[PDB]
Amino acid sequence: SAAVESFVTKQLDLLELERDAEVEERRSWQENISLKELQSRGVCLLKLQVSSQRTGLYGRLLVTFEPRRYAALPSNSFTSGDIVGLYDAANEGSQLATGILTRVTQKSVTVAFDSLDRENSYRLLKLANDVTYRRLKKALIALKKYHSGPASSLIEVLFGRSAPSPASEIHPLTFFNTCLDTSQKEAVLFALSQKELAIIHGPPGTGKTTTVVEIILQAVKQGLKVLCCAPSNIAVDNLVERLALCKQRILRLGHPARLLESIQQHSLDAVLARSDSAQIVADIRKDIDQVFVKNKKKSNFRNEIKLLRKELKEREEAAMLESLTSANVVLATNTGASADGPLKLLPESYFDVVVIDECAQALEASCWIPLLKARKCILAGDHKQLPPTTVSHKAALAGLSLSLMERLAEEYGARVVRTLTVQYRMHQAIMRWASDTMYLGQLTAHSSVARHLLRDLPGVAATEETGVPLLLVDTAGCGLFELESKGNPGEVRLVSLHIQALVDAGVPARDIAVVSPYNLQVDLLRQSLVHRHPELEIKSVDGFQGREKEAVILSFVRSNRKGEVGFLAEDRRINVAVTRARRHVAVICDSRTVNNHAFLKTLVEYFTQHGEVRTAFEYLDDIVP
Repeated sequence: SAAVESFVTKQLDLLELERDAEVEERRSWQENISLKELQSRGVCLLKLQVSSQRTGLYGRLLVTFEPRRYAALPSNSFTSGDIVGLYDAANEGSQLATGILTRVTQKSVTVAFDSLDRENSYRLLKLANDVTYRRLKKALIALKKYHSGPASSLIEVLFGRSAPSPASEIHPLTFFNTCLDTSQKEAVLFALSQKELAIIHGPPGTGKTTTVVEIILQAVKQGLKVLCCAPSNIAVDNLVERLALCKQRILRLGHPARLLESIQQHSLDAVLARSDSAQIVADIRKDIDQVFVKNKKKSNFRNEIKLLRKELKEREEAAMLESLTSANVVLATNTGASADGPLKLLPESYFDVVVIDECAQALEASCWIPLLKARKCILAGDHKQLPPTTVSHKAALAGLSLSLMERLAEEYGARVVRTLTVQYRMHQAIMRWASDTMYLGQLTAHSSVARHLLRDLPGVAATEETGVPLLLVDTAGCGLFELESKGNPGEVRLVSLHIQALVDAGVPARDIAVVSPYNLQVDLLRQSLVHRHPELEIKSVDGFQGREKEAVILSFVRSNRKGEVGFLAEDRRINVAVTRARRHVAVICDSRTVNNHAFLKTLVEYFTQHGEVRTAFEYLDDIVP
């Protein structure tokens, strides 16, 4: 109650810092930045046209927006759950309303609300997510004001006040998944045995989610109820897909970010909509069928929806509690799992185990939403990769960067953590660098990826580039300096030349990824490359978490006189960056600058030991020393 009080007040502060930081952050973008290229960044959509408007789940009015009669949407970072602002072109730039994405396709976008004409011209503006802030702030007060309950023991252990209780005796397991390596079989067994806290640690390519799934299947098999969460939609949807293939009884507190049919089937609205209610849409219709007769001009109408509203509620809450009550696993992003959301309906002490996947990517405040809905939690992910992102760096340092899983791991180590060790992605030479610098040399390469090269690929010819798994082309000391975020047009030309090398040898662009730490380098690189290789992904490290290509090319950007790298000195980002690659990783960088940081120095020292190393002088002829 003390360690709790302080942690909490500390957090509540770190938040308004963030919230204030994010808010002002957006004000500037909305200020000194045109509507036209805000969209260019994928953070506003225009100009849009109403395609449909139907009252949906809860009283909420679901409006669907598509590009005016042209037709797919301009690429964007809109995702289910986002907060969105609605404007009219012919209106006074005044904000008409605020909403929530429920479904974002390549050529449509759906917002829930709580007038609108089928003839344009609407705008859509990504805004701070005040709901998340409001929820986080509350699971935080709810924690500090926690009583005597199932969650009691977990909390002691979590806050050091007590210690991981002795692990129940291991009652032999039959594995649903038959192809599990020994490393995973033990993580599973261990995890079921804890009666408090378990953490499974999954380095790049080791099959974490596969092991999270087995663990979940085993807990359903013991007849336990599981609330399973992650910080991202995408993490949640991958679990949904997996569990679904394993014919499990699940319910995702929607909505999905991935559009796969398999996954759309299992979200709340499509669970309810699968009987036994054709009635509840006859309430929806009934009132969205009267906002029709709304335009007569007018009140006393209000009392009539007030009525249909309260009936929809009572009916919806019932079919909900049912669908909830009969699933063995309820799935939600950490936020979705909130105490106001659908879960309010369940009787406390309903769930036994909370599972949180990609915990190392989630900020601890978010984890305390589901975490106190059960007596036992199971954390999974890799705290040696990217931590939760923030806007207020000064807040991050303050401890917002510190996820639940990471602290508990450094804290408890093997009293609680099991780490997977066999990886199925990288050539041994790529693995070995990450193994040793990040994962204590414990990683091992499954025989199906160890040894694999680009020349092994169908249609790919054998080349000085295709037959090597490691390549460094070094910019020291070729006057290929950075700019004045950061950019480096010298590097941009080297990576295009080496892209051309691979593509010309037969490697399809769709198998390659260009990646850079810096947003402006990405921008610089898209500019020079997209028309040349339309299928080639070009992203920042942070926009490539969890991804994987046969070949990855990296651009370090930092090359200067004062020998500075910066944020480039976040090793986990480099770790993530090197580990996306399967058969081939090329690094374009300035030795002379990069070496002034130890982690980076040993990275390039590695490439020098193993794999090939070239100088820019071999690529560029107009180069002046």
